[PDB]
Amino acid sequence: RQNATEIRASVGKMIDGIGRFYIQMCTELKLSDYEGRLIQNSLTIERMVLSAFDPKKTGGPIYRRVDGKWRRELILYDKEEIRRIWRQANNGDDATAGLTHMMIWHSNLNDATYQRTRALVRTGMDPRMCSLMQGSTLPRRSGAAGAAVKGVGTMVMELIRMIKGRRTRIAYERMCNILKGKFQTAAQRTMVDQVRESRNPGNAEFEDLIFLARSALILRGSVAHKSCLPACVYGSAVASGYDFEREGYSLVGIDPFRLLQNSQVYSLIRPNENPAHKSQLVWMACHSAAFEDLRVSSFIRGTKVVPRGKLSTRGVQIASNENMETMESSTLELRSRYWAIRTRSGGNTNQQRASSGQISIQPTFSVQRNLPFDRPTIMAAFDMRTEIIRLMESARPEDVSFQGRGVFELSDEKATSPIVPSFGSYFFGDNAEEYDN
Amino acid sequence: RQNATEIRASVGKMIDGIGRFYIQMCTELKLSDYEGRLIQNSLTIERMVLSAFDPKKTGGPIYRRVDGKWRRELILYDKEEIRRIWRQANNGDDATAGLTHMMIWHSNLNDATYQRTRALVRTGMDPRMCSLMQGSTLPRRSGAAGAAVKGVGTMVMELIRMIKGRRTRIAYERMCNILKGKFQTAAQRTMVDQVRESRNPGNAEFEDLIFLARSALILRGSVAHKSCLPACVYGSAVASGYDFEREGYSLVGIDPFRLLQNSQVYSLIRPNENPAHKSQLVWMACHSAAFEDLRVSSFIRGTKVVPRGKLSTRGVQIASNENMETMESSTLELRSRYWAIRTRSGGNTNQQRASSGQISIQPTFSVQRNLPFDRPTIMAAFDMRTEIIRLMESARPEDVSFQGRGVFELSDEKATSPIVPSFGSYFFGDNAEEYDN
Amino acid sequence: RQNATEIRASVGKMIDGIGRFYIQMCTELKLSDYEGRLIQNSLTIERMVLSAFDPKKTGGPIYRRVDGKWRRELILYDKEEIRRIWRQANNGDDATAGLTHMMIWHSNLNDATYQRTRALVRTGMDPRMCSLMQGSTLPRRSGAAGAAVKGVGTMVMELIRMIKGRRTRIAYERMCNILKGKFQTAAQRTMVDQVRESRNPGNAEFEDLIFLARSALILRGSVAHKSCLPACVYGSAVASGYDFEREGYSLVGIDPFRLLQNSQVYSLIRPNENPAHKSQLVWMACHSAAFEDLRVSSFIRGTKVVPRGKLSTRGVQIASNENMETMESSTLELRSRYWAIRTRSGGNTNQQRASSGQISIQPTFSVQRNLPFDRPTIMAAFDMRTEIIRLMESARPEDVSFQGRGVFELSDEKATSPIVPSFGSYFFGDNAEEYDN
Ligand SMILES: COc1ccccc1-c1noc(C)c1C(=O)N1CCN(c2cc(NC(=O)c3ccccn3)c([N+](=O)[O-])cc2Cl)CC1
Ligand SMILES: COc1ccccc1-c1noc(C)c1C(=O)N1CCN(c2cc(NC(=O)c3ccccn3)c([N+](=O)[O-])cc2Cl)CC1
Ligand SMILES: COc1ccccc1-c1noc(C)c1C(=O)N1CCN(c2cc(NC(=O)c3ccccn3)c([N+](=O)[O-])cc2Cl)CC1
Repeated sequence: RQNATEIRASVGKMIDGIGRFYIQMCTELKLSDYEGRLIQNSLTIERMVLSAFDPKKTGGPIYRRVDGKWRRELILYDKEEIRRIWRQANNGDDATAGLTHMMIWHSNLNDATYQRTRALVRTGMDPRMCSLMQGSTLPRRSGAAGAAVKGVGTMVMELIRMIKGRRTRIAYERMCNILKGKFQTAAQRTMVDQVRESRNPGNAEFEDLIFLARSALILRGSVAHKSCLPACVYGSAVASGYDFEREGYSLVGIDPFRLLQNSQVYSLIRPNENPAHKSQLVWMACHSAAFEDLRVSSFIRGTKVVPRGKLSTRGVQIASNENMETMESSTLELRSRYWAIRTRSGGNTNQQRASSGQISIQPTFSVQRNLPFDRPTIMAAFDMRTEIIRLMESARPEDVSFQGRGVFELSDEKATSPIVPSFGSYFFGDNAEEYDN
Repeated sequence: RQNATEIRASVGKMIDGIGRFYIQMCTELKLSDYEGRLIQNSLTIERMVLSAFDPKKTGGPIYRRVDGKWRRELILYDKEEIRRIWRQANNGDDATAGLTHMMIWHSNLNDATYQRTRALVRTGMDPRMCSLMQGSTLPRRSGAAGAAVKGVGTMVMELIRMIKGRRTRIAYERMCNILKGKFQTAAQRTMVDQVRESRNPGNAEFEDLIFLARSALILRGSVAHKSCLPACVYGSAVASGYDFEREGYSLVGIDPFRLLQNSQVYSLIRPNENPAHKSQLVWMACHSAAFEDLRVSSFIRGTKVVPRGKLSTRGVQIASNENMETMESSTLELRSRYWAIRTRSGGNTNQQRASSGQISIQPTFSVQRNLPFDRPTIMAAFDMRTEIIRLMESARPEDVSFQGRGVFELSDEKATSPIVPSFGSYFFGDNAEEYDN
Repeated sequence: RQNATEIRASVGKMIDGIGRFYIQMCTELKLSDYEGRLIQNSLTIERMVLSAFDPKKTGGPIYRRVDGKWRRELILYDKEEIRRIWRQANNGDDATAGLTHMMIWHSNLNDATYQRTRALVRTGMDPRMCSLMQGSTLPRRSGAAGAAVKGVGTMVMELIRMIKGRRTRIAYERMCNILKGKFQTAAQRTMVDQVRESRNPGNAEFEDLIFLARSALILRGSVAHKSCLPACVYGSAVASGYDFEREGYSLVGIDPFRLLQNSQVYSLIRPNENPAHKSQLVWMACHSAAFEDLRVSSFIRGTKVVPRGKLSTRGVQIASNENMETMESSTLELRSRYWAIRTRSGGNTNQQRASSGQISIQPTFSVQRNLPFDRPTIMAAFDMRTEIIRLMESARPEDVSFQGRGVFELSDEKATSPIVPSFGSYFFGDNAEEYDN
């Protein structure tokens, strides 16, 4: 209760700083309120402050509504001027947390937009491990929030890139310990110790990490999920009279759903693009939901969340070689029917629950039919690698996680009355090579 | 023909005795016809005669409609008086068969109502073996009818409880021989001999029995299924002018379906309970259908037979600490669209049928699509334990049993025109831990 | 372009010869145009010319409409007279290609009508390998077109029949080389060499061939598919003014679809038979589609192509002991909504594509549900026989073949605008023994 109030205070301070920074940048650039709430403008401004910290100038495309048409202009700012605007919006401090928050939003968007199969094959990883690749476009030396948000496969990928002096060993051991904390079984954690304790890591460590990544498809790791929104949402809220420091804020509770319910974000739309599909993409990004079950996402949103291959849309960002005369703008539908708490858990990994159910029928009636039985489960019952294999063999796609937990009405602020839903799952399952759904 | 007439005669005598006993008890208790046909009253009266044979008094709750409300009263009878009423309703004889018949009805209800996962984990058994647990609430020393009705897993459970002087060996060998007769493959039967022939049975016998139980999920055993109805149904039929001795009776033919079609049973309903769900529960119990494919049960009944976890109902029996002022009564819908012969068979166990079908496609047209193939079947082709494993590996959920046999119209008394149906299967498949359906 | 023109020329010559032959036979027999376009008459005439080449007389049932009824008459022709009529319709030449073309049509019909499970069990083959049995009713010494059209399992079957002097060795090695050319992986081809190089082939070669046949269910071979129509279709087109020599013709392009769109074929219908089901059977035969995915066939045809066990129809040919007074005739619906190029390819066999997708989810929200993952795929990653096993283990029913290729509008003659469809698959999957669909 008091610990939550304290967390909400610091998060609320962070969000307030991003908001004031964005308001300042909008006034500097003389953008209208609508233009300030165009997501492409928000991404440019976010990129500029990140570039300023992460000639000595930074910039990008800024889009204005001029004479009934959308116009693109490349603006340039001194990196030192941007740094001063950020620091002073955050009351003198560097506020690295706000920067990392915007990085995670960018990361969550990239996770929803692009598949990193090229990066995966380069590191010797299965391109089908995408659900483990949360935060893979984040830098290696990210923040505490960045490390928490990164998937098991992202950590594996970064660790193999290390394998392929004194500061290199500390970085290697730190990343092993980050990965270890994500694993929910002792057997997986022990294998990470065996990789961490390796003097001169090589092929044996590579193989162990690939093994661990594949185990995390079934024995999933604890990855944090944070709803991180474009800076324009925070800026527009601060400007309109919302005080994030007095109200507090949460990345995992109702707050971001309530905030999106009271916001209006815009997007540039290419010809032949569906705005609803652009909306779905950004909504998924907003709630870090790229690798979620599409059934869960659909039920929360209230409209079908379709696979990536069914979306009639390209990326949010507009390339510099694209024609602006064919560009239209529309509202992004970023609201939801319900809301749900964002989890750090990877679900159940305990295979010794002595779980109750039914995996066969016994015929009562003399009637022609096939006799259903759960083959893989029945047949499954017949050092650390072999234990992990056995734990994976015990697991079933049917096994239920998050028991008793449900979605909530937007009016249910205290999360008192959970709605447990009656349950195509893979967002990246629909491509020209695989029909995984 | 003559053997069937002889069986129908003895069964008809048994049913007549139960009927006359129940009529007598209803007059003793001064119950109205409606009250006599309340299933909770029937269960109490059934329990009293079973307790009298299986201070020196027996009793239970009897429910009466008094001043527009349902009232509960605890009655007590001398066990000797009940025994005299039972014996004399059965023309002087002990009639142990009628008692066992009522026990099987109770067992079939328990199988439909409760899952015995606690009893299973105590004996070292997988709680998912529930479909093998028919008759598990029956006493070890039941009747011939009780032994026939018991599932493979029930026999395994009882045998492990033995493992955990001269009369103990005979009981052990008898139960091994009961189990052996249920198995349809020689390899399974041989393993039971190896368990039976064991001097000082222990852990090796325990492991063999667990192995055999799991094999019975695929290579299913021959378990008898008997439609055993509450005593009020038999009593109401005898009273109304049906002579079971002259007509004969069958537990596995059309008779019980015809009887339920001409009967009206009632149940106490708690607030917020669906009467149709209470009806489904009792209908399943009546025809020993707890562990049947829900598709088969649905097609016969004519209405959807949903999983236990979807039923808005608790048990039939009302606890002594429940409030009677909130209790209502309603008719139990125990009729069916069709009827079907109850089987003793566990389906096909012969894996050497050289069965015809198709497990892959060959592309004819140059069109983008996935290429379907039956993976587990294709990959499967690459002493007694290993043979059983191999037989289990050969089996498929798609394989058809009871070829040429179908359901029947209620008017089709001779079962001349079988309706073969075009075929969620697990009744206990829908819980907070597993979504098996 | 020039190679295609050359192929179209020779194929067009072949089709023209069959057409002129059939016209001649119709005039000889004094059949009306409608009677000539009855498929049963076409099959008899086709059989007669094949028998004449493959006392010294040949014949069969010819059906005429006489006095409002269908009448059967057994006609007999001198085999030498038929041979002269065929040769002279083909401008003096033997034209063995036209004969083989009619044989393939007969083969494609047999593949759609009958399952050869008896022939399969006699050769030690799995009756479920039917999808590999294209061209199994064709003679061993068929043509070049006959060899190309034969399935992997057909070649295996013929090779085992050889196993069960100098000319026998050449025939054995030729058939091994035919089979080898069908395999798309080097590992499969190498095993065929090891069977071919065997002095005195026996049980070891038998086992290798059974292994190879089963591998072809997953690592499918390159089998040719040719749309071969009843001779009455070609005859009716030539008679109506279509010049196949000037227009050219193709067995794998749009031509046969265009030809069927401009044709009208009839069939004798038994009482209680659905004409639409008779139509489906002949349509499948016409396009060599017995072993295709029923989803692909359905989408092309524009109406549901149901499994064989759902078809209310027997074979096309009428037995000599059947009553003609109950026979009716109807139009065969042999048209299609779309068309598609017939392929020689067996789909993708390359398991090293580093294919992109998703085989698990990572939970974002704290909500009760099961957590989907692709079990067989995840678990799969944990000399020539073992490599083939490993390649089979890598394959998935979800993997996509023929990428970028689609169906076409009947008006799209050049195949410029492919329609890729959004994808019950087995035609022989619905029987009393197996529910494979
Ligand atoms: C209650 O009204 C106000 C409240 C505050 C300020 C102005 C108004 C206000 N003044 O005038 C009108 C009109 C107003 C109004 O109705 N709204 C709608 C809600 N809205 C808003 C709400 C939330 N959060 C929660 O409510 C919440 C509730 C429970 C837990 C966690 N969070 C967040 N957030 O969580 O980020 C962002 C926004 Cl923008 C603020 C404006
Ligand atoms: C044919 O009518 C009678 C028949 C007998 C007694 C009275 C009547 C009768 N007297 O007046 C009316 C009115 C009556 C009447 O129509 N019914 C409905 C059927 N019913 C009934 C039927 C059966 N069985 C079979 O019919 C059967 C048929 C074929 C095989 C196996 N079993 C069972 N049984 O099997 O347990 C219980 C009952 Cl209660 C008896 C009363
Ligand atoms: C364009 O019209 C004619 C054309 C020719 C002869 C007579 C007529 C004609 N004279 O009067 C009328 C009226 C006519 C008419 O409209 N049709 C319909 C089409 N039909 C027909 C078409 C084809 N093939 C293609 O068109 C094709 C197109 C592109 C690639 C491959 N093949 C085939 N074939 O491929 O086997 C069989 C037949 Cl029977 C011939 C008669």
